[PDB]
Amino acid sequence: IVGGYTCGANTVPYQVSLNSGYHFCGGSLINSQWVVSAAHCYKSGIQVRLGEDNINVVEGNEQFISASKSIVHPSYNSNTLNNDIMLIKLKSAASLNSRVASISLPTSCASAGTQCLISGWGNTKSSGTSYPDVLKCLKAPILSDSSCKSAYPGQITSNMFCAGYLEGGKDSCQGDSGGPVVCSGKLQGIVSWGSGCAQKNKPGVYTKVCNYVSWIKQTIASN
Ligand SMILES: NCCc1c[nH]c2ccc(Cl)cc12
Ligand SMILES: [Ca+2]
Repeated sequence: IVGGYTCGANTVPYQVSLNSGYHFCGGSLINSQWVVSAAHCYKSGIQVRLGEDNINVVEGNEQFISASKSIVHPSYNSNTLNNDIMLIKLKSAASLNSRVASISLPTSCASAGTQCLISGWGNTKSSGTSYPDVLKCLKAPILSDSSCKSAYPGQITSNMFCAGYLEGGKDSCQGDSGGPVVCSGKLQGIVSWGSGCAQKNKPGVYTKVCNYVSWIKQTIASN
């Protein structure tokens, strides 16, 4: 996250870190046994880390649970990042508490102008590199589909939305991939892609979770 703030330990209790020996992506806990992330985060040998603040120090609220199964959306296109969504099933159910909690799926798509919270352990610099150890937060609005299409001509599908600031300076970034965009207490987005980070007229692009609720629920019911 570029231009964000330190969330505070366990203030984003649905945030997960996907670990393959190191943090490589975020995700969101959607019930005691399932995580949603970006399909571009797919790899084998995922450990889900819940209750994290400092990903390099055991602080006491962590749950580390191996993935038993990953399900990439059947229509994920790695070239266009259309349908950039994946489900991860945990080997055992998380213990839910004030610091480890699921985030509700939306019943409705959020409108442009809606304020959202984006969070992650990604790069904090738009140029060069500095990876924070503790979770970073950004409040950003959802942008109109027209401003999103103008920023990324020919690249925005109906499964994507833009959020952030056209002036630049505040954005999700490398390592934030897969993480949550929460709006009005619902999961609305997944950190998916952009042209760099925090660049003028290049807002972040997010997977539009409200389009996937049917697929998520039916997949969870059967797996
Ligand atoms: N808002 C940008 C979000 C994003 C997701 N994965 C990335 C990889 C590299 C860079 Cl530079 C940026 C990103
Ligand atoms: Ca920790």
